[PDB]
Amino acid sequence: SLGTLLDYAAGVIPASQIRAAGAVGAIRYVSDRRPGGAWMLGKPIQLSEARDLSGNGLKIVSCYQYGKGSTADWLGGASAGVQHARRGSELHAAAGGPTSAPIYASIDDNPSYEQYKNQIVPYLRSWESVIGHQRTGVYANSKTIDWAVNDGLGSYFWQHNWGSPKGYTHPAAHLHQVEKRKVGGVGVDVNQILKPQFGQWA
Ligand code: NA
Repeated sequence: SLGTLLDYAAGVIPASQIRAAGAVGAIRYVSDRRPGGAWMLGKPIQLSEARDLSGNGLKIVSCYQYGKGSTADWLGGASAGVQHARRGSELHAAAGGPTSAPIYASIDDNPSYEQYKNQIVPYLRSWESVIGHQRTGVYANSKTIDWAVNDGLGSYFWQHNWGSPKGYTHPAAHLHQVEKRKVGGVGVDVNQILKPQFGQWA
């Protein structure tokens, strides 16, 4: 297998515990904590953590998510896409992330086709206007990935299963969230690597 990556926001996991869990790297946040989100110790990834991961031969992938539910980043369409892309680009660079690496903008939702057309499309076009089509990643279910692919929005795709049919993997996905688990007392999700160039920093 190509391997697995762990994604997490609640803390910083030492490189030796990621290795012990069998993962080859981590998907990490290039976003701020929303007010009251004191538990989000893993937001954003910092310079010392990134050097620790790379120093221990682990892969790093950038992902962006500030809001959630009724504060989902994409609700504000184009203006939100510009503010959030600028912030993610800033934090990716601040943690020593290279411009060759993309940033997975999060659609941590199960949107309707209407919500996709009226809000996610301008949200994602704005991510492309800021960091470019070649650096725009999309974290979303199989339907959203399908709609984005048809509109030519995003170059990297990370499938989540909220709204994805059970057992279906979109052929455009680089990464697939599969799974309820803690690594060193930090809640994590496990992600299968499906394509060899999946947005790793190096
Ligand atoms: Na707006």
